[PDB]
Amino acid sequence: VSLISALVRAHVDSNPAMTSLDYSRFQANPDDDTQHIQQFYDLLTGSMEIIRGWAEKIPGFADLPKADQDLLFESAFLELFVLRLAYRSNPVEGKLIFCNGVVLHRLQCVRGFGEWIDSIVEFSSNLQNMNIDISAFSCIAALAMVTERHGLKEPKRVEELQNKIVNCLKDHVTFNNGGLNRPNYLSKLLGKLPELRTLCTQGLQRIFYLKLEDLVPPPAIIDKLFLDTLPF
Ligand SMILES: *C1=CC(=O)[C@H](CCCCCCC(=O)O)[C@H]1/C=C/[C@@H](O)CCCCC
Ligand SMILES: [Cl-]
Ligand SMILES: [Mg+2]
Repeated sequence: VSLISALVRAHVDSNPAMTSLDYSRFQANPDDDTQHIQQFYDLLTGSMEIIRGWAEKIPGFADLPKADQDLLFESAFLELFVLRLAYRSNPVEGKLIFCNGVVLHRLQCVRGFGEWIDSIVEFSSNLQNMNIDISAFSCIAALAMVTERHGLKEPKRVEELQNKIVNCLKDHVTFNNGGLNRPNYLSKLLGKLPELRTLCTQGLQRIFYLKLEDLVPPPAIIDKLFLDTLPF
């Protein structure tokens, strides 16, 4: 199996299928609930598990020390939640498609996600305007996780894996352009990664707000990851 094939499989097998989406909760025009907050947390915790399975399907990832795996996964989690949500969704219709296949309107997400959902949809729109095929996306997603972080036990190995993925992506882009390079396109593509950082911080801000509001406290796994991430 080629590396890009393995990256595509990791992506496809960790995303809901277009042929089995769940519309049973969707409302194009719905009518503060503790319910919306709870669901917001459920969507984050359900997504953690699926992204963890995705990460374990990236060749080389399971070869890293357990601490390195945890560091990479935990540091990238919210970025990945946003990236994959934005790729899967239908921003023009205001349709968010979560990793379990549940389709919800933007207006349904507003009570749980606050403003952050609006930032997500905007980024989705910008991302989809770039016409990133499945193979290129699979590489980009991997690169949001397989990246330099401070305090890795095997940073050279992470860097080699990063470089292998970058080279897949490069060859893929060039091949799909009939053998000519697209170095500016590749730049714009990799430029989507720094933009995920802002979206991550906005997700942290939402959890911060909900924790302070204290109507529904975050569940232990979110609380722990949230608190451990804080510089204070
Ligand atoms: C995503 C972007 C962030 O702002 C956050 C890093 C936090 C900033 C730490 C200070 C910078 C430094 O000095 O190193 C990243 C969040 C990652 C997130 O997945 C952590 C777990 C989410 C909790 C639910
Ligand atoms: Cl996800
Ligand atoms: Mg403190």
